[PDB]
Amino acid sequence: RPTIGQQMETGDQRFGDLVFRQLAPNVWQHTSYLDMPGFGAVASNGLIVRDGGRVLVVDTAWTDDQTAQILNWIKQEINLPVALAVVTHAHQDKMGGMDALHAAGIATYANALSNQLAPQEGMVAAQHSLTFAANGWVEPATAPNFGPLKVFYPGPGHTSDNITVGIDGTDIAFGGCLIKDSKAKSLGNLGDADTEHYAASARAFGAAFPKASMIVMSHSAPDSRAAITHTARMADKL
Ligand SMILES: [Cl-]
Repeated sequence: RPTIGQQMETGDQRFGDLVFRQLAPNVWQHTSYLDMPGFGAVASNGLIVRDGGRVLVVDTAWTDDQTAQILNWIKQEINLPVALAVVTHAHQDKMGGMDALHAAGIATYANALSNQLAPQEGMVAAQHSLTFAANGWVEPATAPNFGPLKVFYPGPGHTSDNITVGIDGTDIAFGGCLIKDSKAKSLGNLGDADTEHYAASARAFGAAFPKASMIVMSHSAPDSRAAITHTARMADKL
């Protein structure tokens, strides 16, 4: 029962300290929890995607141990190797578990800028850097064999390095901490945010994946495209 993050609902599978929810035949959401100190549990979500005989991960859990539990769940439930992981910015809820991925021999990718900020944010950098074009699309040579993951840098928003990921062959796109749900009362932690550019960045994410109907985000259950539009409206007020 987290203080922040979606509550458990029908069909959620508890596995150790984590929760897994199937979103599509080949896509699952992973959820892990961190107690912030007298405030209670904060849930954070990422994705697991099956692509033929391999698995792709978006975001770590908060900690190495939680991330190792995600790999255990994949081993038990899917029993295919993880080819790579993409982390969406250099903060604990998205990159806290890097060491567990590396110990497992999984290739890790992040925005070059995330890797550059990682030491200052108390994170371990990914082993490979993604770079982006002037319109935000990933340079394909930096994202080799990404299968259905379509990586897009929408512009500075929640952080300057935040990236997003569409799942090709599905109607799902992942906004990470940039996007908050359609009924959110705030944009969350704006401590590292670009308030000037936030609204345009949120709308750019919506425009990059214009037919994604299921929007997955770090701290709420998957939502409609109203998550994008509501996030942008909140950001318009900054
Ligand atoms: Cl944050």
